[PDB]
Amino acid sequence: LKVRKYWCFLLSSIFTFLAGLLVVLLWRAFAFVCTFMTEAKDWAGELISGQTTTGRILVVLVFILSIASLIIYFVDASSEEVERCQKWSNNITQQIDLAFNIFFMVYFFIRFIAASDKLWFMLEMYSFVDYFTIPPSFVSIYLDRTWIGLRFLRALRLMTVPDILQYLNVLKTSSSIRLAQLVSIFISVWLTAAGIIHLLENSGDPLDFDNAHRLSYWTCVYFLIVTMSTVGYGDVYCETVLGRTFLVFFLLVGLAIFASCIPEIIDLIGTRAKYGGTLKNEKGRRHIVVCGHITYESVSHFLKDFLHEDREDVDVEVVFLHRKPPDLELEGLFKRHFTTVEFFQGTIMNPIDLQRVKVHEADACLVLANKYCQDPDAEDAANIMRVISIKNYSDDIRVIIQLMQYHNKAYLLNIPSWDWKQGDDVICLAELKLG
Amino acid sequence: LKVRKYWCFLLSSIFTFLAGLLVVLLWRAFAFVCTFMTEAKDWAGELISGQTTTGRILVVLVFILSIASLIIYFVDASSEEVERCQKWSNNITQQIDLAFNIFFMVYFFIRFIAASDKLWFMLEMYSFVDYFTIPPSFVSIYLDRTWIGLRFLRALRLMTVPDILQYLNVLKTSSSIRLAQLVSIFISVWLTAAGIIHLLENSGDPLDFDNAHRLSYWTCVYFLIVTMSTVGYGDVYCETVLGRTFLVFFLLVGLAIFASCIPEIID
Ligand SMILES: COc1ccc2c3c4n(c2c1)[C@@H](C=C(C)C)OOC(C)(C)C[C@@H]4N1C(=O)[C@@H]2CCCN2C(=O)[C@]1(O)[C@H]3O
Ligand SMILES: COc1ccc2c3c4n(c2c1)[C@@H](C=C(C)C)OOC(C)(C)C[C@@H]4N1C(=O)[C@@H]2CCCN2C(=O)[C@]1(O)[C@H]3O
Ligand SMILES: CC(C)CCC[C@@H](C)[C@H]1CC[C@H]2[C@@H]3CC=C4C[C@@H](O)CC[C@]4(C)[C@H]3CC[C@]12C
Ligand SMILES: CC(C)CCC[C@@H](C)[C@H]1CC[C@H]2[C@@H]3CC=C4C[C@@H](O)CC[C@]4(C)[C@H]3CC[C@]12C
Ligand SMILES: [K+]
Ligand SMILES: [K+]
Ligand SMILES: [K+]
Repeated sequence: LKVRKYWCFLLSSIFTFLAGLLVVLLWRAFAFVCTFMTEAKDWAGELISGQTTTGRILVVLVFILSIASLIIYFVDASSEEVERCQKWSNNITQQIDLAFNIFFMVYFFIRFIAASDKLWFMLEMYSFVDYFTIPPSFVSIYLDRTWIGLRFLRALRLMTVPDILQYLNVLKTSSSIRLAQLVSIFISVWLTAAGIIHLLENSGDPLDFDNAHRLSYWTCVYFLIVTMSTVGYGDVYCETVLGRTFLVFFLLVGLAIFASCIPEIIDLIGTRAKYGGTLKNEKGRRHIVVCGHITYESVSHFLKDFLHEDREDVDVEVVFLHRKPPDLELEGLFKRHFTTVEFFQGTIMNPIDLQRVKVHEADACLVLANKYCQDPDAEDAANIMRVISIKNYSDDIRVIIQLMQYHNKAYLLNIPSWDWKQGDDVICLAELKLG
Repeated sequence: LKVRKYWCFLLSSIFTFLAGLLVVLLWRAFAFVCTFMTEAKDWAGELISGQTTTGRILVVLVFILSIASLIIYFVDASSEEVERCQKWSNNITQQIDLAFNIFFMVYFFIRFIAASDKLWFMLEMYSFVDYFTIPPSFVSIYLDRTWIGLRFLRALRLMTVPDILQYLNVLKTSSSIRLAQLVSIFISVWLTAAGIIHLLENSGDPLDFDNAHRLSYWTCVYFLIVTMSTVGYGDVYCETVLGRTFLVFFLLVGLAIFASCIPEIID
């Protein structure tokens, strides 16, 4: 009570460190001067990697129990007293805590077997975290006391989420893996460093423990987010010498962590998928699909002639399909024709995009050509391939295409599904211009 | 008076949400096992898009009444009491407020007709904003009380300016459209989030409402601009648990909003 035993919990933690370090170190030295082991190591490697279902349930089990162990901390940190004196029999949260640590103790041993280098496995962060949470829990039974100690290290489990879930094949695309990594580190650093300040501020200076800045754990969490954002209100601040000392390191380390992540946050957040989805509307009305050269003046000139007063009033919807996102001016043009013109992002050559815009039900597909092209041969070849893709999806579809040169008209006529008698038309600019 | 009815205003707002959500959801299910509608939907689409002059006057009318509705909030937020008990007959600002919400109620119905997907139209931000301002105003007649509630959401009208004015062909060049979009979002976020802090700080913690940090609305507006600029004087700060909790989300969301706009503010 009056005399605290915080050293007993702390000094026990490092006992498991150097003693465990030396036992593996000395055993290697014995073999220097003086089988199932190979099979067991290979079995342990695939067990912790989730290769098989017996290990797949194990890695997710670690995932479930990782967040769960943090829940015990949050109700423990709610108490104002950082040190408590109560027997195990009446305590509820302690009993649950015995169930977690023994599983993580045996799971730690399994990881040790799979490690090729025993010495470097001892000196990993995941090794350190169990060295500071498995021993003190057992000591709490002996000491009959409850101390917060270094219990915030359980938040370091959360950085396995991009790794554990990667073994489960849910993280396929590179964008998902990177963003999952970045988010998990930020949350874990935020939660772990908040626990350090909560312990340091409440405990006070060593050997006297008189200046105790009683602060709630969630107040500390609010304190760091103000600190990281560099706002610094000053309503909540560290007063203890130890708390300020850690805050100095946190400021330096935090920027260093941020600096290493600058190149990857730049090219990850600057993405957007604005246009997509399939064309779904009512039955009865008719629509056409326009592809090819889709620019601001290509659409505005087309829409002015298509939707004109002199033309007979017929309700035909215009659908545009281009692989590039429209600029600001083009989007405004689409808004002014919201009830008549719709846009989708995709390409004709992709059969998936053809089904989205409902090519098989459209009246005709119009292919616009880039008249001001450096290479007319290249432009014509690309446009011809679009007709092949359209005809591949459905042989009975009307296609109207602009061709820059007359000699390329022969290729279209050689298509087996091309039929001028059924509405297919070729408008050759070279033939018409010189005509 | 002693017992507050803030839940009555709040719980009524979500009543119009799930009930409205289920009615359109159940009607689709009925047709699964068991015309003027097409013409009406096409008419509604061009009405809200400003295609014709009858709809051109309507969209600008929404524009005029959008900023106007905010003026009522500013004089309501001036009062120190976030909850009031007064009859409609003597209250002036309430009577004006009845004139606005009924127009926005019928305008909301017009937007519903023009929507191709009824379910996703229910789950849009503009749908949510009316769900939190049209019901409580009608309840204030029944309850004979005045509460600020979630009234700051009317600042979310201001993000229609780059869209409504685009229908009016005043936004021609791409530079004007982009800068109008960026300015409108910043103003609306600044005004809306200031209202959240003003409501949270003045109301206090739930179920006890004892720790009430009485703060002026314009003081909160000055508080956020200091926060966004990362200056953080600390003279004005959030003390309630709920106010700090929202401030944590505002810091995270604000940088995320800023991050998405970095490539476009550069060029
Ligand atoms: C002044 O004191 C600090 C201390 C620590 C941090 C951290 C970040 N700042 C800190 C500022 C600041 C950086 C600035 C203002 C230059 O920005 O605030 C953010 C909210 C954007 C988080 C950022 N930060 C990261 O973006 C990365 C992403 C993965 C994990 N990250 C971190 O943990 C951290 O490095 C995080 O420690
Ligand atoms: C720390 O806490 C915050 C919280 C929110 C914001 C916001 C911005 N900062 C915030 C900082 C900071 C960003 C920094 C210091 C990295 O810069 O301060 C500005 C005054 C430049 C506004 C900026 N910001 C935007 O530039 C965009 C433009 C369109 C709408 N925007 C926003 O709403 C916001 O994202 C806005 O939320
Ligand atoms: C090599 C790596 C693991 C660092 C090891 C040193 C760490 C784990 C040890 C060495 C000295 C220890 C500190 C000694 C004194 C105190 C003050 C007490 O009120 C809270 C615990 C606290 C804050 C201890 C935390 C853990 C600590 C910092
Ligand atoms: C799904 C989207 C719309 C979010 C819905 C949840 C929102 C609208 C609801 C759920 C709980 C509600 C809060 C419950 C308690 C309080 C405290 C009171 O003093 C002010 C209102 C306030 C702050 C409410 C604001 C609105 C609120 C946050
Ligand atoms: K700063
Ligand atoms: K600052
Ligand atoms: K300060």
